[PDB]
Amino acid sequence: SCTQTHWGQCGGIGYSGCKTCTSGTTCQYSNDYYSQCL
Repeated sequence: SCTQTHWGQCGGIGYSGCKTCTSGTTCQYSNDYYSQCL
């Protein structure tokens, strides 16, 4: 699993593995399927 960039979908039950947002960013929730690195 990648070290996921700033602005990066962890949420989506479909996405290519990586949830771990890079230093400064954590995966901030909006929807279940749209949770994004911010």
